[PDB]
This record gives sequence, structure tokens and C-alpha cells, in this order.
Amino acid sequence: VRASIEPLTWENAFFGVNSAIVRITSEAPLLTPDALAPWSRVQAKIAASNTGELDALQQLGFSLVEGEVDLALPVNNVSDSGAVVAQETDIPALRQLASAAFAQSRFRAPWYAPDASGRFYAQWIENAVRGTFDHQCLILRAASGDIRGYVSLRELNATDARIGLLAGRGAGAELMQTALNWAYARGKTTLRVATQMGNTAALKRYIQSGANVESTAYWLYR
Amino acid sequence: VRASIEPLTWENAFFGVNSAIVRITSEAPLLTPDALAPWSRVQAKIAASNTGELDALQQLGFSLVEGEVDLALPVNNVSDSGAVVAQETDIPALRQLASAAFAQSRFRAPWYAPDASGRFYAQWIENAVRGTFDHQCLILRAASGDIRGYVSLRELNATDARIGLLAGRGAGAELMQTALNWAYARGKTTLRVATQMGNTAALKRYIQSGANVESTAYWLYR
Ligand SMILES: [Zn+2]
Repeated sequence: VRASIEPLTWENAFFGVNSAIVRITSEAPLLTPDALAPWSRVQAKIAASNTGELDALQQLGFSLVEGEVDLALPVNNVSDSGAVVAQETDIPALRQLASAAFAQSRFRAPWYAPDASGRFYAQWIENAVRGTFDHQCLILRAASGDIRGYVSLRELNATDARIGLLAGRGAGAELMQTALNWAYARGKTTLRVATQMGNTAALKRYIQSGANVESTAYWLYR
Repeated sequence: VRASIEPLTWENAFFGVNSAIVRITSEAPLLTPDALAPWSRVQAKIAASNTGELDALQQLGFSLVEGEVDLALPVNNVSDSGAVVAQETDIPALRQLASAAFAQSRFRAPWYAPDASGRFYAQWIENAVRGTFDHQCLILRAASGDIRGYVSLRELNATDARIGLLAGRGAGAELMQTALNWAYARGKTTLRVATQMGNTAALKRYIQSGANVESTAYWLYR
């Protein structure tokens, strides 16, 4: 395989690691054990259809971390869920929720430190709260005022929005409604959402809501 | 991880290999390098959600071959597709079609010999034709009399049928309708179909026809 190797700038500073990501292309140098040597961690994300790349990377010492499915739904606005835009006072509780809900991610041990995944997703949801009109965390509340669920959303382009994080036991359907509402308000035609291949509950929920598969991928690390 | 190691008798005789499959169970002996060592190939299939088993098997030197998504469709009275039950005289044409269309299964190179996948699936489609009223291959013909698409089906139990093989360019929708009609006719509520994680075209078509995800898995070999 031929591939460039690029430092993961944000993750390196955030995790305190010396990691890089491989980008497979015809025009890059040969990917060799020597090119891979000066890194504490190397990541690669390949199309699940590309078995040629899977075995080239495995032969270089990479291992499967997880599969990813990316899906898309037409928008299609719907029942106002009553969700509200998260405010700065919600950050402590959302960080606590997100670090727990997304504890088992591609940043799991033994690839990263035990606290890495929790930190990463807590930062993600905080970043969405401190976002912009086009990057927000929306919250559904119970009648008590407690957070029942949350969904983070971002504009991708003129037609598309993407769900970042979505979590809330028993609130999947209303969180999807919330996301569809948000995309529609911004004139988007398409809503995208990726999940882990192992997350059959999320896959089922998304497909029930009208989603279909756009792409599938493997994350591999060395 | 505790698992029994069970010889793959049928595959050993068909491919001319000496392989086994792992059966993970709380009751079984410890799965060790010593126990795995003498087999030319060892297979393992684990739920994609089970990262503990993934880590354990990678720590015994297993690699990813492919991801599988198993889906299920509700069965109802769909229209007739015009498909016909394949005959013994259709075998030669079906074997050739199947060997070409299913060359890149989990029986692909480098894990098996280059001809192995096509041999396996040609035998599969042949076996379908030679089956009962509860195992058939159904075909669609173009104007020329040529096979345009095919689908093999079997009854699983009182409520379920399963699609074995399905192929035919531009005949996807019709073949699904064919399979649903077959299942309906036999009093089934549920039609199951597995596909490779990388086969986004099949995933999209199954989901368009009403499928949702039932399970996801990795095939790992050593
Ligand atoms: Zn390896």
C-alpha cells in the first residue's frame, strides 16, 4: 500500500500522545515499517469493502479496533420534541453523561488510557454547547427538569447536517425528531449519523426512523 | 477466553484443508496458543459489540477477515414477480453466475485458494436447486431466455425463512419481492438475510425493501 502519514495534531495535544493517521493514495510514498516506526500510535480508516487495504495494513501490524456504519435520512420535519438548546450551566451534567455513555469507543483501552474515551466525549459535548447557530447540543428534559436526553448537531454543507452524539435511554425517537427539526430549520435536505457496527440498538432505531446505509468502514490501529 | 476447538469437517473435505472453528462458552477449556497451534486455519465468529472477545482473540493472533450484518424483513403478501423455480438444467448456468458473483466471500484469498470461494458458492447454488420445496433457487429470465437474476431460499423454522444467495444486476427489487412471496406462501412472518459489512449496495437494497438489522459480527481467522 502507498500512504501518507500525518500527525493527529488535535488528538496529540489532547491525549498527550505521538500519534498519526495513514491516508492511502496512489501518489504517496510506500507505507513501510520504517515510516510507521516514529509513532506511539498509528490509525487507519478504510472502506469495509476494501479487503486489499485491510490485508496490506494487517500485514504491517495493524489490528481492527471497530467497524463504523454511516447512515443518512431525508429531512422531513415533524413533531416539535420540545427540546431546548443546551446552555453553559448544562455543561457539567452533559460532560458527566457523555463520558459514561460513550465510554466504549474507538478510544477504549487498551489502545488509549482508560480515561481517554471519557475525556474525549466530554470535550465533544462541551464543544457543541459552546458552539454556534450551526453547531449545537439540544436537550430533552423530563418534567423534573432533569436531562432526559441530548443530541449534538452540525451543519456539513448547503444540504446536509450531521448528528455528532445522541444519547438518552428511552428517548431515541424524540432525539431523532429533534435532529430532523433542527436540520429542517436550517433548510437541510439530508441528515447524517454514524454509529459503531456493534451498536445494533442504534442501527435499529435509525433505520426505523427512515435511515439507510451510506458507507461502512473499519478503524485499524498499530 | 474459554472455547472448544471443533474441526470444520465439511469444509476440510471440500477445500482440502485442516481447519477448525472456535466455540466460546463459559464451560470450555482455556483457549491457548498451544491448542490453536497445529491447525492450518482456525475460524471464530463474534458479535461486533463484544470488544472483550475481539481483544482476547487478537491476543491469540486472530485477524479480521470480514464483518457480517444479518438483517430481517417482515413478510407480507407482495405481488408476484414472475420468477420461476430453477430446474436441474439451470445448474450449469447458475454455477457459473454464482462462482463469478461470489468470488470475494470470507473464503477469499489470501485465506483460501483463489478458486475456493467460487467453488463454494457454485456448490451452494447447485445444492439449492437440488433442494426440497423448502429449499429452492428461483430465477428471473431476460427476453433472451438468459438468467437475469437468482435467489436461493430456505425455511429455517415455523416463522422464518432465509435468503442464501441473491444476485442479478438491476434485478434486486424483483428478487426481494420473489423471496418475500416465497416466504409468505410458506406461512413465514420473517425473512432473514446476511451480507458483508462492505456490501453497501446490498445493505441499501435490503433496507429499501423493509429490512432492519438483527445482528452484526466479525469473522476472524488465525
Ligand atoms: Zn497481525
